Amino acid sequence: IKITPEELERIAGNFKNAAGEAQSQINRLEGDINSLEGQWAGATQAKFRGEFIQSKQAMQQYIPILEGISTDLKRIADKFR
Amino acid sequence: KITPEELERIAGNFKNAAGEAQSQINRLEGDINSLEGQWAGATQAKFRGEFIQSKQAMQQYIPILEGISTDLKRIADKFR
Repeated sequence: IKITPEELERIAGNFKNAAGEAQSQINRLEGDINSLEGQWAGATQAKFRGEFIQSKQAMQQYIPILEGISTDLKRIADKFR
Repeated sequence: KITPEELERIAGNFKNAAGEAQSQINRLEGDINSLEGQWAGATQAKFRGEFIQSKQAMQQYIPILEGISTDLKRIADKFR
């Protein structure tokens, strides 16, 4: 087949949606973490130990992946110029 | 060992990385959009390459992004 700018616009929209949904969940999780700061004392610490481990591992590994995306897209956008 | 404070700074960098990705897709989409008016008269040949490349880049990363959402969502759900 052959690709039109209209076709890419549709895919781009899906990309924005996928990226925005990720942003959404990051904000949701950071809010959760943030709300714990005031009460990070006794039983609270033990209760959320697992979630904290999971959160650290996921966020840490997803950072450079996100950075690879923006780097790739930047270079491609640069090309269009 | 892990505090909400350290998770906060990590989360901050994560927000930044995702935000920068969203910035670049906005850039690229703006470029695509601008091509539509002069498309019919343009010479597609020299655009084919970057079209194919940009299509691949987006298509391969969309499901990765969605997976990230679903994973973070499950984690944030444990918080309820």
